[PDB]
Amino acid sequence: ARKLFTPITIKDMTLKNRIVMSPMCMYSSHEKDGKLTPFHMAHYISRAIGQVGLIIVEASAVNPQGRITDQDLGIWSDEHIEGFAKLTEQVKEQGSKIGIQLAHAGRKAELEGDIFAPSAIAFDEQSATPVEMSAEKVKETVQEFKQAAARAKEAGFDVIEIHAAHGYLIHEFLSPLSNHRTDEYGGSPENRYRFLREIIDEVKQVWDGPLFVRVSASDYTDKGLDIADHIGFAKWMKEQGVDLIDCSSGALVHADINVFPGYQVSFAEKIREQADMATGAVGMITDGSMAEEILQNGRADLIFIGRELLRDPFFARTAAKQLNTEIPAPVQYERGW
Amino acid sequence: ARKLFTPITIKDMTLKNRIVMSPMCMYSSHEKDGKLTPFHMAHYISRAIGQVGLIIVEASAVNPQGRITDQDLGIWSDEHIEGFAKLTEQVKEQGSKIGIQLAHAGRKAELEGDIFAPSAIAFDEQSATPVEMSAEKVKETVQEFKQAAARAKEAGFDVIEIHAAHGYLIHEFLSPLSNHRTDEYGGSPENRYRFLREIIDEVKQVWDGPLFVRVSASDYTDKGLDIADHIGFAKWMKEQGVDLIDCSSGALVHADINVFPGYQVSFAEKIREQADMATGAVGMITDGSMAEEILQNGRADLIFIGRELLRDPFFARTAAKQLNTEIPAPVQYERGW
Amino acid sequence: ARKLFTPITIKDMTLKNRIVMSPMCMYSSHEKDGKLTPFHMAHYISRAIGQVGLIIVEASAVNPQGRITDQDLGIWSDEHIEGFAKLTEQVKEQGSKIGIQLAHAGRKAELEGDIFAPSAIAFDEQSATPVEMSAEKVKETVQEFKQAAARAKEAGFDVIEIHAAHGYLIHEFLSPLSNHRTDEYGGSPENRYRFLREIIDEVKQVWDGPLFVRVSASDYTDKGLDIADHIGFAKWMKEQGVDLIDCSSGALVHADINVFPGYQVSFAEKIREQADMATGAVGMITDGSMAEEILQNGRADLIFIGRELLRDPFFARTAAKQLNTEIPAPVQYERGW
Amino acid sequence: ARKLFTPITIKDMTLKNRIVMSPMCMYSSHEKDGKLTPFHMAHYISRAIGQVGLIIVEASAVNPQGRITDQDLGIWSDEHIEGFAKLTEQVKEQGSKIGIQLAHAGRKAELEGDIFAPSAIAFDEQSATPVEMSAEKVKETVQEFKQAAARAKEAGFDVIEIHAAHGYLIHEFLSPLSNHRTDEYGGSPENRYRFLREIIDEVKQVWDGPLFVRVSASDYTDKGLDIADHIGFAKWMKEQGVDLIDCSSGALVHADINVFPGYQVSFAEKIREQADMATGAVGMITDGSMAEEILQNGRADLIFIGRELLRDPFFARTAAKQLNTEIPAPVQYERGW
Ligand SMILES: Cc1cc2nc3c(=O)[nH]c(=O)nc-3n(C[C@H](O)[C@H](O)[C@H](O)COP(=O)(O)O)c2cc1C
Ligand SMILES: Cc1cc2nc3c(=O)[nH]c(=O)nc-3n(C[C@H](O)[C@H](O)[C@H](O)COP(=O)(O)O)c2cc1C
Ligand SMILES: Cc1cc2nc3c(=O)[nH]c(=O)nc-3n(C[C@H](O)[C@H](O)[C@H](O)COP(=O)(O)O)c2cc1C
Ligand SMILES: Cc1cc2nc3c(=O)[nH]c(=O)nc-3n(C[C@H](O)[C@H](O)[C@H](O)COP(=O)(O)O)c2cc1C
Repeated sequence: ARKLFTPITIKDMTLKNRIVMSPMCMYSSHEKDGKLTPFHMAHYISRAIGQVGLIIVEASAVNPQGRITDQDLGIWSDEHIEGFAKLTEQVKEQGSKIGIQLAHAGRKAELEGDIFAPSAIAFDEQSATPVEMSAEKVKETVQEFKQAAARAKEAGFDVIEIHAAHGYLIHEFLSPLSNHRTDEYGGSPENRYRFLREIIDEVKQVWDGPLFVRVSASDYTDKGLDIADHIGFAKWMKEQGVDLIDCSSGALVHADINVFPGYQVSFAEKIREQADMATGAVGMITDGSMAEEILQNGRADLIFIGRELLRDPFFARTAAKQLNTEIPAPVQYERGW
Repeated sequence: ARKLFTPITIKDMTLKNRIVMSPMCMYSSHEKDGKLTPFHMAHYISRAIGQVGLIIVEASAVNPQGRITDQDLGIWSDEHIEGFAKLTEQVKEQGSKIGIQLAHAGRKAELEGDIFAPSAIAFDEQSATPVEMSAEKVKETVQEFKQAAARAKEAGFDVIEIHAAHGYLIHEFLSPLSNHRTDEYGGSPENRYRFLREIIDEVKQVWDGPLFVRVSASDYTDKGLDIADHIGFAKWMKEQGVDLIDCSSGALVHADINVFPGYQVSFAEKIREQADMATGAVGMITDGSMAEEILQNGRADLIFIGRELLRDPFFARTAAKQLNTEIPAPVQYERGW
Repeated sequence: ARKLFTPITIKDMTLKNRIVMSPMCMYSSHEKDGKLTPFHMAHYISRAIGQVGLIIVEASAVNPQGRITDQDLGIWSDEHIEGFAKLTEQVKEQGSKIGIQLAHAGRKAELEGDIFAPSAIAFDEQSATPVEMSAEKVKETVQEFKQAAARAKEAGFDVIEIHAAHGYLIHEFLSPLSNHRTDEYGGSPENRYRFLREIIDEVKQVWDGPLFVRVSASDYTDKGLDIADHIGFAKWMKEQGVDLIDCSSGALVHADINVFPGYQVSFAEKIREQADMATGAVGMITDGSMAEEILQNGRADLIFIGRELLRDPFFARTAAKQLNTEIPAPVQYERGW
Repeated sequence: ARKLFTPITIKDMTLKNRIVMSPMCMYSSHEKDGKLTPFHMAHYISRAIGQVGLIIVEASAVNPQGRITDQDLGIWSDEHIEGFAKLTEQVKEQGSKIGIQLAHAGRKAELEGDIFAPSAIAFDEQSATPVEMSAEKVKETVQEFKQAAARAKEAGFDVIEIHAAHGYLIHEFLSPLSNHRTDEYGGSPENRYRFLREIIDEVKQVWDGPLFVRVSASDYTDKGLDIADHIGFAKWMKEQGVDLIDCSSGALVHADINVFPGYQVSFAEKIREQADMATGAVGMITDGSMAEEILQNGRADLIFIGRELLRDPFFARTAAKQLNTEIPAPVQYERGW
């Protein structure tokens, strides 16, 4: 069969194909309480009916002031568990595995009131200047990622992804452009990686299954992080037991980025080869042929699809047709697929 | 713009486009009680996110012994109202109008215990011989359609469609191949149409909104009904206030049917022209170009899509692209559509 | 199989499928002598490699002053025979049948010097007023169509089509908007049809093969011709032995025309049914599904494709795939098709 | 603009886009004299109308007994010049550049009579055992490549490609699996490369423009050539002035090859990076998105397309649409493209 439709086992989890629905915020928690709504249920469950191997739920805030917007999903309260338990059960019933992206927006939070970051440096001229987190607050935030992971386990998720990309809180600590701290969380690469190191270790105290980390593999900026820095972080993550690195890029600060089909694939390939770490490729992958090429040429292990799944929730069927292969159809749609 | 994406008003109901999700059984009421399940919610709401103008819910039985299978949806009990009320609210919130198809499978019911029909004639060699309904039983069934319509109104549906096609109960009364009665419900075309006439009049006593009737416009069998018979029934339905005839065909008995793209369109165009009745075209319509041609050449008023919406829930977007035109995207997907 | 790919016989000519390359001017006779050039050869032969059943060569003038532009192909001279003989041999060797459209642009000729028409009425504000043809000149033109048909027979064409559409000479005689004559060629519908009647009878004196006539089935103008007029002309053409009417529309004068997929199909279906004449459908037909529907619903006998064959010379292969059916590939491309 | 539609200059030749029609035998020289036929003219010229930047004519034999089949094109005689001169002129007139692949089938020639190779080893059990070329015959063959290059220059080609792949004569000398010679043309990599070295040097005596060499970058066989061997040959070719290496693979002997979209791209990327040589990628590249990714990620400089151009001669237009960009249309097709 085609590699895109070949299984892969990570820890005790077996994915039936290599297609992953990339985490994508829906800004649909209209009651501003981080809870799920019927829209979210239909949105996610339809891609499970659509046969996506693994569906990663959008950035879910570990603290309310870590939301990107006040309509974001949250996982900062035990009240969020009931809704997620229904979602995981329904997605798995349709045949898919499900994960959740744990997040904190840091200086990119678009909320009223103080927002937080490793250093008091604004994202851009249109943004509020964040408050530098005290060491106590940094440690409390590590505990919030741990507590959120425990809630995700209770809710029944199969995979937990740590959002260490797109200019959000963890990425701000990793990069010298945004982290000018003079304590244990700033300076050397070891100190800049410390926040993420502590989050991974603490999450591992309450969660043993698949652990993914999404990174922005380059800042595309002078004096910022580049792929060499991320290969270094990837080797430390492998030592800590991270199972896969989801390779994105950018958004710490505004930058000129040449976007084209597969523009982030080189990051996934280099981290996979140099850090001996399984990787997820993402970024303008819109068809089965490219997905198959990426996997067959050993550039990544999982293919993350974002916008094409917004256009075609049944991308798995489309890709199977493009690759002239067959895949099981949801039972209810057998006189159509 | 494109006619397919131009609004149309029927009664006090305005549809934002002319794409209709044809009713399609999901055989997913697992507890055998006719109730909705989470799968049904995701299945239907996803096409509302997908911008279908009107979603018609699958054949819903007006009597438990009128189900096609024991996993069918039902609307024979007030217990069914709560679930439908949630479904109509959620589909409408996503921007579509919603209808329900009221049904009774007659001699094609695949259930244990006596099944019913206008005459004791089995569908085929592998089916049970049905019990000839007494006139009392026929009248009780008319009241069940009325009671089901009252529940549909309470549950918030925008449109009610009467299932008078596909060899089910009403179609069995209409055709001389299946109706050999010698009382007021058989013999002449007027008497064979009487059951449907009474259902329409009684439904109108509790429902003043858009009323559609789905017919099988031909039996494709010698001595059976053909399009001329249906043009006659359509004129009678127009006098009774039916708003649109959804034009399907076949399934009263096994028959050789030549299927091809648009194979039932001639029925919709002839009834539209000769009975001066709005019509719905359905049958192997899978792309926007054909849909637009049907509407622009005056062959039908609404385009019903079945299997293509099982392969592509977002057919509206695909058709808009094929017709090189722009349509609003659900707000959550503006970055992908 | 699919009707689009089923053979059809007209006279002693069997077409392997029902796809026709509609005549389309290439404005490529650079020496202004009406002769073929290497571009024309590649242009036409490539669609024969592409499996089009019948290729109709673009409007070819029967008189030099009847060209639309000075870069048009011509068939007014015996010097044109040699080039056409090579083209017909080469297209037929690749497996297709070939036709030629005999033409005279009348008042729409974009040439210096006097241009001709049934009456001295200009096409529009930016066009020269034509010279009213004397009866002698009309008769000379009928002989030029006859002489051109004899050359087409000598050159090896399988089909001859008379261009009586698009506001050109014959169409100008047919319509009361452009023909104000008071002699035998004007006044009544019979007199307005006389020029075409004489062309058909004279062509039949030198050609006994398939004879097609392309018409503009409506002028889309008050007091102009409409489909009822053309159904009448079609009955007369049937009596004269015309084999098929290629149904186009418009262009006699500027008019508002609503264009959409299949916008001229109603003309082909009405002439086919009411005049009992085989018809060719043309106009925004771009996919196999629509083509198959037109044929299966009895709206036309042949499907003419214009612009889609300019975008996709191998439309036959694309349509076969869309219809999930197999067709023979040119032997040279068996490893790709 | 997109890199696929960005120009590139090689020597004095500027290609308007990066799409190349890969050389593909047509087995259509039916008179068995190696001459062109009308089919070849339409076949090649149509892809020039289709806007392919560079069209490489199929393997053309430098000696009649070096043909793969007796219906192959040839360039072993001055009689072949006239036909090629017409083809190059017509392809360039449509806006494309044109090249020719100089070839000798060696032990894979399917001809009657003795066939030749570096050693008397048959291709497989179904093939004739070739005659080991004497050193004099090897030197005569080098002169035949030189003489053929002179004919190609006279005929007006813009690029000459040497066919050193697919198990044919030059590849047989390069590989230890097929070359067991004990003279100056066998043994060490220097001796095995000598035949190709002499061909390149001699061709350079009569041809200064763009010179491409197509190689099979792996034999996929134990003790055969692999990418490391070809990076070595590529460095020697760069020293000799070869402008680009067209990277194919296989066919020296039967082997198990895992084929998938982009399966030969790694060879193009490694030779480009390690030998600082421009490269052509080929092998199951069927869409614009993959073509763009290959170019943007620096894996190759030109994208060679084979079978997709047999299915879609106007692939350039299709790819431009896929990449949401615009490209000039052939003038004759402007109301269609
Ligand atoms: C509407 C929208 C919301 C997104 N939200 C998130 C998010 O919550 N977390 C994340 O890591 N990436 C997010 N992304 C980035 C996507 O997951 C994905 O990495 C990006 O769109 C590149 O892939 P694509 O070209 O397949 O869309 C979002 C993208 C879109 C279009
Ligand atoms: C799985 C399935 C279930 C269906 N159930 C129903 C139904 O409940 N009511 C009905 O009137 N037609 C039913 N149909 C028929 C469809 O509504 C539709 O008329 C038919 O499939 C022709 O349209 P299409 O070619 O667009 O699918 C069903 C079809 C399918 C494939
Ligand atoms: C470039 C071009 C040239 C044409 N020249 C002719 C012609 O010589 N004769 C004719 O009858 N129609 C001519 N037409 C009209 C076409 O044959 C065809 O009827 C029209 O384009 C409608 O079909 P389509 O939508 O498949 O293109 C031409 C159309 C185009 C685009
Ligand atoms: C019918 C056919 C003939 C071919 N003849 C040649 C040839 O003359 N020279 C050559 O180098 N490759 C030849 N090939 C290989 C192609 O140029 C190309 O490298 C191969 O098909 C891989 O590319 P694709 O997947 O885009 O077709 C041929 C392929 C086909 C299908």
